[PDB]
Amino acid sequence: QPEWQSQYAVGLNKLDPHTYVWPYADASEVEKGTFEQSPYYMSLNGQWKFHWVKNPDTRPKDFYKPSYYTGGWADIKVPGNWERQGYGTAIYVNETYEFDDKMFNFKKNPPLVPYKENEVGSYRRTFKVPAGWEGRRVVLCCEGVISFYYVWVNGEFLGYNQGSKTAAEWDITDKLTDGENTIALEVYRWSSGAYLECQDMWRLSGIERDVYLYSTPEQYIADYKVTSLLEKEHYKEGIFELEVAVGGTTSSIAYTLKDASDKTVLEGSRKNLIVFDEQRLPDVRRWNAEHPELYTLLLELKDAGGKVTEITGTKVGFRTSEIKNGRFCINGVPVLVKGVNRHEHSQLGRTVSKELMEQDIRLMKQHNINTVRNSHYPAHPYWYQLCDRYGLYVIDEANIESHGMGPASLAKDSTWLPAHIDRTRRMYERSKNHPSVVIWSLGNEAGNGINFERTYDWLKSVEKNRPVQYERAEENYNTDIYCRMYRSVDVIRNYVVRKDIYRPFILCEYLHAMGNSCGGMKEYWEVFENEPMAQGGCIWDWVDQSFREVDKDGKWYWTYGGDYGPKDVPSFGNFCCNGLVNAVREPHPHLLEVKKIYQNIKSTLIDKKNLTVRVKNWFDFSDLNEYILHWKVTGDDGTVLAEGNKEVACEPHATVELTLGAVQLPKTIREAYLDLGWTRKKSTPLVDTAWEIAYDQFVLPASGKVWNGKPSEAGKTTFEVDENTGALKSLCLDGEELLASPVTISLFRPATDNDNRDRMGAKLWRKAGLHTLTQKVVSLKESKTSATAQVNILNVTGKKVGDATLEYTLNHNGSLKVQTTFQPDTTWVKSIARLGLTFEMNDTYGNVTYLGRGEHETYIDRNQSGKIGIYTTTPEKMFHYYVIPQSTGNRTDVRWVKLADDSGKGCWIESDSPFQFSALPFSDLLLEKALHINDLERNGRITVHLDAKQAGVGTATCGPGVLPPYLVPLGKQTFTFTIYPVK
Amino acid sequence: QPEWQSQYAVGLNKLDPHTYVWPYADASEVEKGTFEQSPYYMSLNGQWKFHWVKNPDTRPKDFYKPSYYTGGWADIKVPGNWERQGYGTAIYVNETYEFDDKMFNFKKNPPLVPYKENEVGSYRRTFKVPAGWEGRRVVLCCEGVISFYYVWVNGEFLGYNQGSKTAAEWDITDKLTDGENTIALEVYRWSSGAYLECQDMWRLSGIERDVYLYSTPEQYIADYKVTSLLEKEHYKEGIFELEVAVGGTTSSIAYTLKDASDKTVLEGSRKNLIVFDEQRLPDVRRWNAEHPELYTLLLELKDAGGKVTEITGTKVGFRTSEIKNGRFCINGVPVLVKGVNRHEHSQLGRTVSKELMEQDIRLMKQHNINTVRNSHYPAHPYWYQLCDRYGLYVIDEANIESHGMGPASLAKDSTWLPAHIDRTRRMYERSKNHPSVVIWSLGNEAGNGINFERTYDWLKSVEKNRPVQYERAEENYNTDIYCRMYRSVDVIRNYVVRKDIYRPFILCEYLHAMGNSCGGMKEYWEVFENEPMAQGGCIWDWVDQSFREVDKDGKWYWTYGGDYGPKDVPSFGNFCCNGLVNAVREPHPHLLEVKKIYQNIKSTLIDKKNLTVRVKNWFDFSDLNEYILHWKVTGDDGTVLAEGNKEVACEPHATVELTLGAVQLPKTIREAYLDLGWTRKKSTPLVDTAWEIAYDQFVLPASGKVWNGKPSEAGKTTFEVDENTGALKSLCLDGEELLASPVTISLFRPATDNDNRDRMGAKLWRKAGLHTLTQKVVSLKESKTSATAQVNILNVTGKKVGDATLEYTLNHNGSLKVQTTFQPDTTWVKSIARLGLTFEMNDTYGNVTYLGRGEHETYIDRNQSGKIGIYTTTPEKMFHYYVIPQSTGNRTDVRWVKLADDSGKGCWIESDSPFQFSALPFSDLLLEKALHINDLERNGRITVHLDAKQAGVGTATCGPGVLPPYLVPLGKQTFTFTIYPVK
Ligand SMILES: [K+]
Ligand SMILES: [K+]
Repeated sequence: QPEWQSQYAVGLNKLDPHTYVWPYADASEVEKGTFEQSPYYMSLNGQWKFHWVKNPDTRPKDFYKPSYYTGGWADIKVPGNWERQGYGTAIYVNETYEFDDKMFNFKKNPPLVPYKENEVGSYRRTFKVPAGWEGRRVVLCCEGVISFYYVWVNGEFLGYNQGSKTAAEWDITDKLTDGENTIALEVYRWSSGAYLECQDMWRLSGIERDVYLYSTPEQYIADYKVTSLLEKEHYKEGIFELEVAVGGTTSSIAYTLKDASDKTVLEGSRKNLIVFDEQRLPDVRRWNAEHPELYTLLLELKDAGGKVTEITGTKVGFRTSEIKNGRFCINGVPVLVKGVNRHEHSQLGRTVSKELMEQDIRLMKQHNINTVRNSHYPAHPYWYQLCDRYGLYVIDEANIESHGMGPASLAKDSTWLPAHIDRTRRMYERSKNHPSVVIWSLGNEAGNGINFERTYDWLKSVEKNRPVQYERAEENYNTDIYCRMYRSVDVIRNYVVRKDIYRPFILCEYLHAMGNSCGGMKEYWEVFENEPMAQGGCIWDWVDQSFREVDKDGKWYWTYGGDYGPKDVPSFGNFCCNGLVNAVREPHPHLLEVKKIYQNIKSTLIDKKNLTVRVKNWFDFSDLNEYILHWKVTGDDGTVLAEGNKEVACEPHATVELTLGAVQLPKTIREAYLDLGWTRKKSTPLVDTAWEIAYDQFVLPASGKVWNGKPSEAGKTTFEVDENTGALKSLCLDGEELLASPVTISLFRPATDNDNRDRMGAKLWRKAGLHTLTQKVVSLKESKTSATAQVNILNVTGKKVGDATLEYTLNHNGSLKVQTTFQPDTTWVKSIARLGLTFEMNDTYGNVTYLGRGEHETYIDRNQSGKIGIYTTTPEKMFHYYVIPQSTGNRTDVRWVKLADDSGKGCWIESDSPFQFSALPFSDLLLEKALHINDLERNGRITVHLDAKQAGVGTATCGPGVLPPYLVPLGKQTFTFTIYPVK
Repeated sequence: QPEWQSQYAVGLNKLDPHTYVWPYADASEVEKGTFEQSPYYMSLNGQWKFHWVKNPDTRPKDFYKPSYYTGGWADIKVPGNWERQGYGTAIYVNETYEFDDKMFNFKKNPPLVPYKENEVGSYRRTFKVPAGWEGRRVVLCCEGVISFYYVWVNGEFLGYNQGSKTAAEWDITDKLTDGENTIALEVYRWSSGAYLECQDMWRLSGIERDVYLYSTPEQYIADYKVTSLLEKEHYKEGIFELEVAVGGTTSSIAYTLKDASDKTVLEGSRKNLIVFDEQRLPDVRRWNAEHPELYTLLLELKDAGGKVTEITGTKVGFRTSEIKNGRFCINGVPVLVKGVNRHEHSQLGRTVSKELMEQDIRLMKQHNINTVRNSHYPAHPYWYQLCDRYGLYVIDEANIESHGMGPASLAKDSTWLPAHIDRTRRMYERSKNHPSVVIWSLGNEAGNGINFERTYDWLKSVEKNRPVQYERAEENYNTDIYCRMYRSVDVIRNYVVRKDIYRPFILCEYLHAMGNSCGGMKEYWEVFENEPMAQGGCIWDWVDQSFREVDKDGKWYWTYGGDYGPKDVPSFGNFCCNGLVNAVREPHPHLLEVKKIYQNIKSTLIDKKNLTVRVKNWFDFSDLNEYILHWKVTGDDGTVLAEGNKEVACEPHATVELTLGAVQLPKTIREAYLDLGWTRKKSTPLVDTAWEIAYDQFVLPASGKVWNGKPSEAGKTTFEVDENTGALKSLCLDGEELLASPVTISLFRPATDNDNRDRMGAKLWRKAGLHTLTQKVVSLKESKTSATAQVNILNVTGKKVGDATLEYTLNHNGSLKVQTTFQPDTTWVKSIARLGLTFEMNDTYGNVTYLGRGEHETYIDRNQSGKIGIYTTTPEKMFHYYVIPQSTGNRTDVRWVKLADDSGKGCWIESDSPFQFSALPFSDLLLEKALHINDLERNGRITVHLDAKQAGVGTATCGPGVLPPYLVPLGKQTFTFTIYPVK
């Protein structure tokens, strides 16, 4: 019955969507984009009277009349979802509608949403019109509100809106009065629009973005279209065109384009839809992600007497974006799209501050991302100004996702066209003059059909200079870019070798970054970096969508689906957390991998004797003469043998060779590493000149027989093997025990999020009972200084998981060799997570030192990043707080590892080749069992894992699982570890 | 054992307490006091790593070493008590120590606080030294932290501090390094200092005020003493003296005193404790609360080459403060101290923003308060800058209150002298140059003894130009002002008529403003305004100390003692809420009374025929020629008969007569009101020219027989009396019922907070069972159009509370007269709350209109404020949300009241003299029962009360209960109401 139950009720009395035309005070203000400090702007953000009900019948219907008294109401902060200020229920669900549930007495039935279970938040505040605004036109702007609202000013109805992610505006000039004014919005949690707002995110309510007033003369700048292109022959001369829509009602409109040095470079004047003259800048400064060169465009209306009545403006970037000869190109250069999807998220909900937005782009740039896709809705206006300013390509996207709904698709019901086209026009209008926006996207998981054909058609008709994509379009005409998402390496290869294609393969979403993830990233990039027509894609995604809480003991933790509300509250668990960073922008390990693979200066060692390196310049518009190579050779002892700085010139996409020189490795050193690091000669305000923007390490075998790390005999070793399990049950040094538990064979790791979906993952492990192993002795032979045990490896059901031979040999050294031979019964063991030994030490042994890949967590299918070296750390520092606790803390390519107390007591452990290890504060049982961070408890011991083999992590939570070279072999295998007690 | 278990461990390595000597960039910065934007200042506020334990043994001891890893810790906002960010437990107790309780396994035992139950919050963050600070001296400043902390920088111990309300500072210059610095504070909830921090407030923890760094040259301004007095002969020539302490190590120190027009008026130069020359300003601009005239003092160190190396400064106010001929005088004029006590409080705890502080002083000034007492601790530095700027006298007070502890007093244990004198020096040093500070106070509920004798002695030795008071001193020498608090009108009169006294009586705390309160305020002021030597006092207090929460249905409410923690958590209930405003600075009714009695222009009607008024000018330094009188005569119909503006000259403290002129009242009008209102000719930035700063109304009897409000016969009335109760059980108008319940006699009101302590209050009422009354018919006589019932009034125990005669008479009018005669059995009924009728109407009758004192809640002993007039309102608007729900909504001096639906249906009710009424959304049972606002539920009806008599509210929660003229008489009484149905 009411408006928010209709898919047509998308607005009433709003202004036509347009570009932001904030009136500024001063051309100098226009260059800074500093419009909020304008005398013609007034925020309505702040504290507002607020009221909440479940059931629109029980609401205070008359709260919008100035006479209705709201003094006994609470305040609520605006902007900010009300779920994060103590009201109602935050719900996370995924491919479903949270309201399509029994808790709400409703089955989904578009365009209808629940009625009696629907929620109303009534907002009201008062305000004074600034004195200086006398006789001016005043516009009310609400930057975004979810889901549907009525709005009143002074008790006069303005109208209503659906569409939560772009501004709605009303001209409220004739509704204002003297003295105290009031403003009211009545906000519904659900309307028909929610069916198009079924994004993979928190389902939240209320006023999400700024609410404000701005004021213009009776005659104003209503809109304007900026064209700043390059000629398509050499891409060197700028093309400048400008149209200005003047609204209302002798006078002139004039523009001035100025360069970074405030010098005027183009300028026009006319005495309503004014079309200025086409103009040309030769040898113009061009815009792109690496050199975001900008101009400032000032637009002024003038009195019949030549006085300035209004000034507005925007940054201008001369640049082109196109699909050329089937490849996506910026300024005539086909580029690799190294990007990420970004959702808007903070502890306040959908509401993101300027500092958090700046944090976002600062970290992105620091980790070699060059493009961002706006996860299924346009973003806060300020995000685009950041991208123009610091250089990111934006793939902007209409707020349209009806995942919850083939033949019943909302893409094919023409009665939803008005909603679709409204959402699309609004996305286009507000951002059309940003150079940072390179691609328009039509929506997300909303199906294909006539609605997206009209959307595509319309968009193409007004936009000639940006590609338009749509992922659900697949190969149909209505998409300019083949977006297909989460495809496997093979599927990309099936595509690019076809001869009847004309569109680049660019992954809209790929490499699902959920929990301990982003395995197989190297393999994707071997393809992109070699296929002229798979140009990369956008990682899913940037930031975990989580909320930090604190339990009754002061233990903090991350929340996700099911965590707020009653017991059977709709919920898709932790699947909203998929980020390269945690919710407060602290990076996850896998993000360091992304910085490594996304780097723009890649190198190989081409000649070991001269140390000659081939350097490939993956930049699109930067010469390597902007950077400085630092190189150095270092021995396993941590002694720099040769170091230098170097300066190479090399053009984008070109390669270049560089000889470093032979370097004499001593005979006492066992191996050496050649490290290459690159930094910039000039800072940006985001990256200083000490920040390592690309690196590479290469292993140099040397002649030493022993690790300069090997300790010397440190007293008298004893040990004991268990009659029953065959496990090493004791190891002393002059009587002092070193083990807090026996050494046994482990085959299992507490599931990562991926492990839980992986075809070869924890589903198999837990079902074979690998997380519950015991050893039984079949035969045990002992001498004074050695032992050989043949054991059965059983799960808790008693089933034999495999056969093993455990060989303990005390060396004349005092070191103990442990050589293990294991073979799983591959008749019913289809997978193992790892192959190695595990044991506990008392938690005083927290000084961990190792020679291995570091300083951060790496896995065999995620370890291009990091550098082999000597590193100091602790089990507390190694444990990474993934939203659900899972395996963490792995080190790869390990030569040796030490665990010691501060007193110096401990052991130094080596193998016969590079191994993997971890050492964590929490046991495996506990870590597997914990569902939230605060569930973790310490038991006085650390758990050490020594692995000959452990699986990669892959990305199975969505898309490819661990690739085959990274699975753990099931053949008979033998691996050995040698423990050297120390003092 | 550890430092915080000792009362001597008050600091280590701190700088000597001093005045704030922030280095500014610019003399222009110095005038604005804008030091936070200085290049030599850097905030450390923001997000910090945080960790919390119960039990100092279980804490992360090494968190202060740069090597200790805190990446898996949460963040916490600084500043702000941690209890308000999800940690530990907020506790409110009063004259007790929260730790002296069984929950904490501890009995109070100074100087020891609990050990295993004590709480540790470890805070750490990193920071970069600004580049420009190379070679500069750097100071760390923590403006306040509760209770005891250790602090480290870069792993170097700085020292520790006790004393939560003034800054601690360390010179950290040699502890800084290149790159990332770290800072650590380890904060304890309790130390020995807590025994002196037993204020009536929330017991809270952590970093409460700003933490920051400032930077000076090796040679700096360490301190300085400003003297700006007036000659004690005419108080017209300014006396200026300045001492500057220069620390560290050719150079000159120079000052310039400048007036509001940046013109230099005094200035010196010298080539370390520099004493400048005594100087004199004739006809200087003088400082006081009404005209806070200021000068700006700039102090500059200069190079041997005359270059500026450091600039600092402060505002200067030429003014004197003294006890002259036994009276407190500002600038030779004895003033009335109209003030309030202020605690620091927001939703963050003890932490108060600039906007909230400005809100505080803005409302205070708007309600004619001229002085503020700092409730038992010095305040945030910025508070003093507000008082200098806008004009408030400050009574500043050392952070010393050991209420929890006669002969065992901490005032008499000399081992606590170091704590006492430390707390006192610190209060003195930081504020000595503020003109707004007029009185120093020694502490609060801490007893008298040798410690306060040394404190008093010391203070007197360094301070010659401000009185020093101490409330627990009583009449002993160590107090310059007789502060005795909460004394009755009589006790003040016993004092001021003594001839052996030499000290003014100034109430340190009086008129406890808890719940529905501030009764008897007129009577206090009749005394102050007539006793040259009782000069007023400070209301307790300014702001409720409450926290707003939201329950599971979106119902907000205020919290108080017992509301956080387990069940038997220490608690003194709602006694922390005693304010003239609620916690978010919305005023309580009683605050409008304070504006009325504190007003500075008081008037009486001296001649009714000419309308001649006597005007008394209670200002101390303002002529009435700064104001504008608006006057007007108005008839009970709401028709202005005469109005005008007037301009009078009258000197402070002098009186003046003013004839308004005779005015002809029509013969149709029954009474007229003469309203006088005053406004200022010139705005301050706090009070515009439309704000009514003082008013007065006078009643003018006229000849009309009827209220121009009386309706005309509106159809056919019927009614019904109950066979059993004698109650009016029905009243219809053409068949339509008007009552939702019977009309019965009420004697009780849901207890106010005062009612619950009052000698004549709810203790008596509830014990006589007055809240549970029934009527039983003794005899009932009926005719067609009238009824007479003799009833017994019984409590629920069946005991006869009194006898009543109920007389119902239907008038030829259709109006029903109800005449009630009641007499309580004064053998065991010692008190009644009111005498009147009560009944319910369905809640559609929400349109209330009345001719009475309004627009706000008044009681017979709190009704000097407001104006009789015609007012529109609703039961929802009438209900005031006192922290615990209690009686509210009373109107006094009522001629008639109407209750109608929007359709216009209802009744118009009059009496035979002024009565009282209320009409509320919640029943009395429910209102009495509710302990928190969200407990209140609506039942579909409003409760109307028509009172012939109701008690005052008094101030018994602390101090005098309802005064005798305001008690409800227990004699036989007869009162009548006439109900006129309307359509
Ligand atoms: K887990
Ligand atoms: K109550």
